[PDB]
Amino acid sequence: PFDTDVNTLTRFVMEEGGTGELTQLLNSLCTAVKAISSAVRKAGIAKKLDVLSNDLVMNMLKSSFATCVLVSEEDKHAIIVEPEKRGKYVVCFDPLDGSSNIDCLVSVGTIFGIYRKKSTDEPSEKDALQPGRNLVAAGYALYGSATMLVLAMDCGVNCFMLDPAIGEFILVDKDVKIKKKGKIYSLNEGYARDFDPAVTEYIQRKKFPPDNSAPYGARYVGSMVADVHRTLVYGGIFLYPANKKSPNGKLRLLYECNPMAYVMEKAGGMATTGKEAVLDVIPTDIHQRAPVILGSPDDVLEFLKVYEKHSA
Amino acid sequence: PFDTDVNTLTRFVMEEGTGELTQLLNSLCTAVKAISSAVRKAGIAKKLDVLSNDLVMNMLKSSFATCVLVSEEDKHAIIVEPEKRGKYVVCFDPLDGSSNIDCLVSVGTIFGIYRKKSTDEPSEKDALQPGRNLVAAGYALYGSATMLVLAMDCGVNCFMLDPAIGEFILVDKDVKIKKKGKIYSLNEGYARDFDPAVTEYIQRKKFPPDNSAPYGARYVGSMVADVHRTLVYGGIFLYPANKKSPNGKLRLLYECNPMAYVMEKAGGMATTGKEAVLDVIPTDIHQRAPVILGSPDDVLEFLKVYEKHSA
Amino acid sequence: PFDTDVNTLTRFVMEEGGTGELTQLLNSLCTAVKAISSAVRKAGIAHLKKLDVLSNDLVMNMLKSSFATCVLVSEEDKHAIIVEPEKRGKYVVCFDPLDGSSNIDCLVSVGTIFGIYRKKSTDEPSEKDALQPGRNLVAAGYALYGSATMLVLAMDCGVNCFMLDPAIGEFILVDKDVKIKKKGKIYSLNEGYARDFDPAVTEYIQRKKFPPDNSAPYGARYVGSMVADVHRTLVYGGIFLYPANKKSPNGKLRLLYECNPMAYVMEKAGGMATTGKEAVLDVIPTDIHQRAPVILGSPDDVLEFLKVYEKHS
Amino acid sequence: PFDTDVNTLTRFVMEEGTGELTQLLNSLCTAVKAISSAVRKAGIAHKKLDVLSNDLVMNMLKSSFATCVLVSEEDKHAIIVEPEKRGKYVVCFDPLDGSSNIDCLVSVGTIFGIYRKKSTDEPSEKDALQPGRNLVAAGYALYGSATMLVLAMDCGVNCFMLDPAIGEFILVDKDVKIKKKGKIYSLNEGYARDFDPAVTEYIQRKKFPPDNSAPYGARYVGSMVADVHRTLVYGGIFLYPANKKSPNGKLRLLYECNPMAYVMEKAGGMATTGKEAVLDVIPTDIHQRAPVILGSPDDVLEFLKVYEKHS
Ligand SMILES: [Cl-]
Ligand SMILES: [Cl-]
Ligand SMILES: [Zn+2]
Ligand SMILES: [Zn+2]
Ligand SMILES: [Zn+2]
Ligand SMILES: [Zn+2]
Ligand SMILES: [Zn+2]
Ligand SMILES: [Zn+2]
Repeated sequence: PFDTDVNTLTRFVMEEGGTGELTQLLNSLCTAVKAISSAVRKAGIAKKLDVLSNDLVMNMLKSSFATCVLVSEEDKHAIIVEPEKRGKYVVCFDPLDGSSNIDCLVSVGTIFGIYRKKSTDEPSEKDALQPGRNLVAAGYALYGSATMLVLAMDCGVNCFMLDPAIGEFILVDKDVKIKKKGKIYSLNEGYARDFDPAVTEYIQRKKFPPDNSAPYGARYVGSMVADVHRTLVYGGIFLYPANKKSPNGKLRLLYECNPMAYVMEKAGGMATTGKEAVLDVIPTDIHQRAPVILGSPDDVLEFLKVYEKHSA
Repeated sequence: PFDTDVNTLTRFVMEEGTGELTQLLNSLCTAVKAISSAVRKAGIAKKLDVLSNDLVMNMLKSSFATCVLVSEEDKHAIIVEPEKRGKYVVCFDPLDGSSNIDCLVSVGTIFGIYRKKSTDEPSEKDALQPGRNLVAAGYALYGSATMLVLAMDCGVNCFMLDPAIGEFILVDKDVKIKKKGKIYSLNEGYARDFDPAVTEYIQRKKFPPDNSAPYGARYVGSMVADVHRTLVYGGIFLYPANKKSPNGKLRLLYECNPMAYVMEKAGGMATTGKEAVLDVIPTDIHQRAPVILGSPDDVLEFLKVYEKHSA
Repeated sequence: PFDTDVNTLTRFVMEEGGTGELTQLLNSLCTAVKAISSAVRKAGIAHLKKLDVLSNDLVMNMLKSSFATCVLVSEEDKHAIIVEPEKRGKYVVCFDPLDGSSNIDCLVSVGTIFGIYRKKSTDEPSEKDALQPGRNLVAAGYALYGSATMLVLAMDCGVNCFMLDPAIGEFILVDKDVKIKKKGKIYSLNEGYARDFDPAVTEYIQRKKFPPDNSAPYGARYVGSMVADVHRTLVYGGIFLYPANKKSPNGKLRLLYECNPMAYVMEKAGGMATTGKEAVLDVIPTDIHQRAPVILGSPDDVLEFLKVYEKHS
Repeated sequence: PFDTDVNTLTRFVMEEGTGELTQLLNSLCTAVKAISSAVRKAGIAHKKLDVLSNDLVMNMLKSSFATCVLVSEEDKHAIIVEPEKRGKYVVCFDPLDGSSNIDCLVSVGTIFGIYRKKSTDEPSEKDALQPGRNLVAAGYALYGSATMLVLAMDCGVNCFMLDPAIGEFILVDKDVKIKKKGKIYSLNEGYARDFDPAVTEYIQRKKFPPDNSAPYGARYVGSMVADVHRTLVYGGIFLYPANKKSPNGKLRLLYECNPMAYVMEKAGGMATTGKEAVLDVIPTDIHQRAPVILGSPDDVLEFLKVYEKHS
């Protein structure tokens, strides 16, 4: 019949360990996710969604009593939590990534990164300018044909599916590991005119393998969360690289790149800018961009060997 | 057109003040949502009593907030292993009214929470505390909507389950029962076994001495439904003692005490006839207690009748 | 895993048989029921009469849009509603959109009751087409919005129960050719009105509490919402009473959209439904909102009430 | 508050005109809602999904009393409906297109094409071998971040979103028209080595425009329903063309190409094999393949101008 020992995201977080603030934080975040999932599922019947999602995530995070500094893709400055509701965590989030293409029922998502406040001073925007290497937890919610929450922590990557009947995230995939080498490459080839020669050579090798091996398949949803999730589940490589026109790439470091890089690394994958690990970049602005190449370690290493040969 | 500042049961509990009570009530809400879903699909999918009991026990142990668990479905108290233990003692009725589930009658989960008072290892004895010691108590009613009624020192608040997002939303703040109602509730089928005070009291409701209008009668046969109606519309609910059942039928720990606590926190009353239900010092985890509860003026009217048939 | 041959209310109605208008009608009605169920389940979060009005509007709009109806009688409307010629069909529908709604705030089960007739007359549709005895019913039943949502449907072939599956928004067949127990052990009425009871009611109730034959006294149940009390009577057996007295010589319940549909379900389940003088289904109405006394349920219990009733005048 | 005049798929079909088409589309919607639910819970529950979806669609269609011949992607031969349940329509369907990549939560879908039986003999597989031009109705259900049913008929294309709260398809987009020219191209560029020169040249013009205009963006989900739906909603072009290795393309004519081509044409778009309209191909086998280039009329015409210059 029905399962009596329901393995929820809450139970999982509680089992991992201090004070209990991380559980409070992730529980509040799950409330926001469920509400966003519901609004997305009814979108047609009901920039509106970006604003609503941002408000939901901000309100739920402030009310958790677990956070002090909140950085969102939708706000120019960091939001400082009032002392009454404050906690010890710094949260960087992307409330509804992929929303520009919502009308085609493409998967959209909420991306998040959690840091423990490291400084000995009052909370400020500066507390969010930490390299992704300092992440305590990071992940995303994918609003697709099912709602999934992927959570990475020091112990690894775990996937939780939203059960619509009981409104709970259930553990479905334990200690997820990416394949060593995949057979799919993912990037917007529409920008080929602006590509760096290393990118052009790398793609050419995927379509025309020198070694008689089978050409890779191509997939590009245009929604970061969907493209990263497919990379995690099936293996392969995802690229949003730098070029002469965009020397720092297009994607945002704090709430797009770093969380995805952390999930990748905790799954046994890689995430590079080409020059260094995405997680090693020390940000100087909360909205700064970063180039990103991530996925299966053998595929990223192959890209890096091509990248090196087009370097001084 | 959607609310951005969602007022959940979790937010409410957190605002009232380690954080163990919040963890406890959050785990309980998970069990409630799962029970609600199973009840809503019962025919498409007795066994529900067992499932509900297992769900509530597993969720409570996993909260890290409990040390002693007493259920209507278990002979002895369950002691939580040291790894998962916390400071609270929980008495619960996982699926009250389940014998009549097939008629789509409202069923419910009743619960009572105590902070461990003793200075020793947790035991069954920690559950033998008068209802007066309750930290929190309430019920989930699985009816036309799913409602969670929560009573604490600050009062009674009602939360409705939002099916779209699986969260309990605050719908009724600091709930107060009417001073006097116009409905009486008991199984009149047992009239042959009634104590004369009960017979006289019911006769006064049907044939008022003062020319006032006779009260209406309602009896669902599901304690949570009958108590909830009493709270919302006022009046009186009776499951009293008689010659055959000198201690009543309902169970003190996980039926009477939680309902009595909700009643008192709503400005109502809950008596055995001799004393407040909350004042009975239990000696067995499955002991019975007579119960008369509701609108204070209605219960006082019953007590005046009860006194004249005493001494 | 999952069931591949889903037995829906729609499939069931289609299998029973002409033109296909009855299926269209019951499909439209199910849409209204699902929307009412949802609104009831969220009542406190949303609402903050409202639900009576909404339910009535939903049922009216869905029925008109089915292309299966010509005359609609509702508890909520003074006169019958005549369907515009464009959307006209051959059925007459009497309904109670949200019976028990006065007590909605206590999460008591509420319900939608319905009765369907074929227009018998050779003239233009009018209110008069709804003034037909229950014996003429083609289909009748109710939706119960309780701990689960159930649709009970009676037709010439019998009574079938369908439960709403919330995951797929469809009514699934759960109970085939439902029959009430010959004799039950529960009686149901508002005993608060004892002062106004006719002696036959008083004596009957006394026999239930104080059995002459040493048998066990019956249990009492009274929800105060007709659909809940009738449904419990169907499922567990027993008797339900809303009888006539000196003050209300015609009873309290409404014949067209409360009594007749419930009486039809009862008779099709092997039970009984009487006014005391005749079968509820045999009353020829003269007004769309006329009242009728009703005693229904297990055939042995209703017969036992009638034996007491016969001894009086 | 709540909308009282609910505009459902059923109401819409009934308004367009025995009533067999309504019965057929209503049964199909039941199957779609059940597939949507199973997809939404896929991981919590468990090729299995392909089989389940196929069984659901077959059973619901047979039970509608509206069909006589059923062709599915999952069955080698056509299914002939038993005399008792027989109706006048022929249905070609793809029960769970894109299912090979289900685990990445990519949008999947059900594609369908409906024909009226034209022959005056006993029903057979041959009744399904009709050109897409003969379609009475066609469309798809997209199981994505929301569930949508896109329905094309002689009158045009209409989109219905599944309302999870009431389990009904609600009209959200009336008489849908594709943009004359889009700014997105969609194909698996991983197969570039096998491309015919006209495809290679066409793609090169999209990345390197001769006229100083902005290069097009690229999108390729790898699920036909998702890629076609994005093309309808935002405009542009979708290509699954013929090459030396696959002279007839990869996609199946009866239950993938023809339904998508009919939706495209009814939206003011185009759908070509390169030599003719997909809808004009006279099938000879139920599982035959067809090359397909579809979308915004100006974009498809621009591909055809390149195609014309080659052999
Ligand atoms: Cl591997
Ligand atoms: Cl029997
Ligand atoms: Zn973003
Ligand atoms: Zn109980
Ligand atoms: Zn009524
Ligand atoms: Zn007499
Ligand atoms: Zn396919
Ligand atoms: Zn050429």
